[PDB]
Amino acid sequence: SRHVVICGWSESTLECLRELRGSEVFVLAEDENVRKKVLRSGANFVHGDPTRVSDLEKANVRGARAVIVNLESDSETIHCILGIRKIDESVRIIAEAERYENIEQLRMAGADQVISPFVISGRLMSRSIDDGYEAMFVQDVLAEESTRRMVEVPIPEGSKLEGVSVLDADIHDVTGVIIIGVGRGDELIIDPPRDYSFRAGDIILGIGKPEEIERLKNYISALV
Amino acid sequence: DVAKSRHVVICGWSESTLECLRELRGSEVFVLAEDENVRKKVLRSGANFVHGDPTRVSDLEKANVRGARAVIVNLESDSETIHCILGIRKIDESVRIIAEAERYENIEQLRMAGADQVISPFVISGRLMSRSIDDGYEAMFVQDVLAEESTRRMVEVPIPEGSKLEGVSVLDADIHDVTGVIIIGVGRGDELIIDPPRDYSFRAGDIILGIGKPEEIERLKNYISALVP
Ligand SMILES: [Ca+2]
Ligand SMILES: [Ca+2]
Repeated sequence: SRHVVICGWSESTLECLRELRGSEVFVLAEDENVRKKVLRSGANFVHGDPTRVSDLEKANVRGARAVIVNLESDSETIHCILGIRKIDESVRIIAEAERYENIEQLRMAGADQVISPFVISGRLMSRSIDDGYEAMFVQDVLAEESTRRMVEVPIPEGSKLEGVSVLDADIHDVTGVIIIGVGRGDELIIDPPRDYSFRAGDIILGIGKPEEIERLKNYISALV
Repeated sequence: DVAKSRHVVICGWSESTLECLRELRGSEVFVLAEDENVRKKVLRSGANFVHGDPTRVSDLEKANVRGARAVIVNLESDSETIHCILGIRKIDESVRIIAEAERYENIEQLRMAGADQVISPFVISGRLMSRSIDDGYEAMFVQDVLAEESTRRMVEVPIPEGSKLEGVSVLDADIHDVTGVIIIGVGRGDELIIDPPRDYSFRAGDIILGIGKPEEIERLKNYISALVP
């Protein structure tokens, strides 16, 4: 699709870039020492201040499919988001929050989604006091090398599942895929109730093996 | 009949620490750091503050690392985290150590020093971000299933000795239809099986990793309780 712009550089962006290999990514940062790592990761480097409108334009934010924002502090991240919104009101903005208390301000500035790595981290650590299964779960289903992965499968128009409940769909027994959620618009229902009825456009959030995932895609396709 | 839980030690201060402490309200926690500016933050969360160097064995001794329920390590760099872990292992070879890694390449070195579990917030973050380009459902899930205020939570439920499920396969156990809890994994020792096969057979000591409503969770606990009390 369209290129992705990343504003700022942290240790998050390095791991982000690694997963986005094969997509057109522009990294806008003012730290020149980072240029070589950016190129090594397969991305393009654009030197400038992401809180400056003219530099966001240089990165072609107005033609991006999304902008990911993670500057050194939350106030700078907010400043950058405000600059993006002056240029492009509709472009999807994903931002990293440093502090929990600032999340609402990141949204208010214009972020469509906020990710708080240190909230996630602190919560996983406190939950790892006796055993690490919850932390193992989160880190395994996000890793590519895992046999069992977390995927999103959209329910197409004319799907065999349209109008069918979670209970009657019997997705785990039929396909081997665990439904952990169904999402639509900006809403996510985790562990949907048996009487939730699938709609075309619903996104199924599932966990399964690659062959289980294919069985799921076939099961929910339109009749032939 | 409930033996008091042992204290937890936290070494260092990062932005993870504030949220960690918030979740450990109601348990005995000691925080060892050499930054005095954090003392008020520690007391405000209900924990105790110990001023000292976490890479210094005597200060680790002072922070009651010995006999702790767990030690959580999050220093400013991976080399310093490693230095701290080595100090802990000279004091207590068996205590459970959880460490925060700054850079991915250092994870195995942290494990080698003595960490039983490594958590990498920038790896998690980078991956969630990369998955959020079009929509945010995976990031919403991870952050939602970890929050206390959610109607649907991720929990760990142990299979008790003499359980009805002992010897019972996942298929025959029919846990989701019986209790309403999604089984996302089963754990034991340092190992986790995500989404166990139909013919996996439950054992006493197994930990069920599940997602459900509080009442569904209670139904799981009754279903798997011992036949004989
Ligand atoms: Ca399966
Ligand atoms: Ca349920």
